[PDB]
Amino acid sequence: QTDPTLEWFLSHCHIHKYPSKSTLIHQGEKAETLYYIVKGSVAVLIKDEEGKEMILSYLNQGDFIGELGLFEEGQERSAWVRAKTACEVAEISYKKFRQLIQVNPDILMRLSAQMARRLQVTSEKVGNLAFLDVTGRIAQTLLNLAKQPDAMTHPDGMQIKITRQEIGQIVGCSRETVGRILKMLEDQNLISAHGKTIVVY
Amino acid sequence: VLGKPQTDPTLEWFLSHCHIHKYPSKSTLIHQGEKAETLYYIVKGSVAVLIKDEEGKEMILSYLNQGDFIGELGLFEEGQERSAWVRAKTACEVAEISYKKFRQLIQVNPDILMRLSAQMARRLQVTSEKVGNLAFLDVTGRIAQTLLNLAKQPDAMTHPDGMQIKITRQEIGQIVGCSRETVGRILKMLEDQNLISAHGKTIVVYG
Ligand SMILES: Nc1ncnc2c1ncn2[C@@H]1O[C@@H]2COP(=O)(O)O[C@H]2[C@H]1O
Ligand SMILES: Nc1ncnc2c1ncn2[C@@H]1O[C@@H]2COP(=O)(O)O[C@H]2[C@H]1O
Ligand SMILES: Nc1ncnc2c1ncn2[C@@H]1O[C@@H]2COP(=O)(O)O[C@H]2[C@H]1O
Repeated sequence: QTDPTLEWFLSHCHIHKYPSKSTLIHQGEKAETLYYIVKGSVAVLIKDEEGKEMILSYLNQGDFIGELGLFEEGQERSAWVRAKTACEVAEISYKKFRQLIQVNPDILMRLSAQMARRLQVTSEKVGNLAFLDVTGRIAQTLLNLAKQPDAMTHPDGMQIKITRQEIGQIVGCSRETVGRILKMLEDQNLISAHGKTIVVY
Repeated sequence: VLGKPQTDPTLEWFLSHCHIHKYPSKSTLIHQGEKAETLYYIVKGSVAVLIKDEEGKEMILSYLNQGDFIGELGLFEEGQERSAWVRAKTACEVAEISYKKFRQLIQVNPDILMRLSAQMARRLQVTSEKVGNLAFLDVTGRIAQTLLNLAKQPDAMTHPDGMQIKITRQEIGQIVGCSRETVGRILKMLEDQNLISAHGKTIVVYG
């Protein structure tokens, strides 16, 4: 939930609300502010020259955002961050945050812990993209999804609400191809798809 | 008069609490899967951080050099395992310290944590870029883009037909995550398409 250290930090921040689908951070912007999700979830994405989008990660309540430019001035935001649901996010200037670190470094410890987890997760993603064919990547994804907090249940494993587009942004493939692969998987008796709902055996 | 610190005082302080050892090229410093309880710091040399598929095909997540911390990912939560193998690329001199001791140092001077965090931030930026490239390019494009980027490094040699780089098929394979044989077939194709010239471990990237 929360504690006095986190609340001490938050009392130094201004809270802003972001409707679902609104962009909090744009790639290329000058990085001078740190964010903290008090409520809601977001998606972190990068793009290709022709507009193809790839989702690097989903982040939720309790997660810091916009932290990558904190340790060196003059850096640009490394990706776009968009609200997945309605969000309430705390924000504070890098300058003010660095001053807080000196008062109580524990706040930096908490931020660093999340960066470490993100590097582990992103590195696993590199491996999947390099060693698994699109079919195996989709297979693996239909699992990592049952890990998210928004994940639900079902007698035969668990149910999730994911679209072809969302899957494609995660594995690096068109909606069309994702559709063909999903059909093969349920043909291989691995899953059961019903609209935007899927059953993971 | 007593002299000034040969190098950064905070770094020397940190290193005085570590134990340092020498590792010959090709030696494995960190094995993927081991329980993580210690932090490393490269005093001299360079290493390769790598992962492998079920059959042993290798991919380098990153090269790390003098001044870089290693084995830091298990520091913020106990019970974790090493996320990848770390193998010496050249002869290395590496410092090691327990997470327990490092945490005590952090309490004394938070600056040492700031320094480590700065590196984790940079690694996340670089690794995220790699994810994009792997998602947006097929095997041919990954190799073509890797050659182009190598041609843009300061160590790349100017050539009358473009830029000249020196790298083996094995190293290229390790960067893109494919076999030496695959690199061979694709380099031959790129050459037939008059995009590059290959002669041994010397490649000319046409401009
Ligand atoms: N290699 C890729 N090929 C096709 N689409 C990709 C790739 N990498 C990422 N994508 C994105 O994945 C998205 C999912 O569905 P769309 O076809 O609507 O649009 C897609 C692209 O923007
Ligand atoms: N691989 C990743 N995993 C999780 N979050 C990321 C990743 N890459 C970028 N981000 C977030 O995207 C944010 C947008 O701008 P910053 O680079 O300032 O800080 C970034 C990180 O918080
Ligand atoms: N993507 C990456 N970029 C740079 N270094 C990495 C990456 N992934 C893992 N490492 C290093 O590999 C080390 C081996 O074990 P740890 O997980 O303890 O700490 C790790 C990091 O120091």
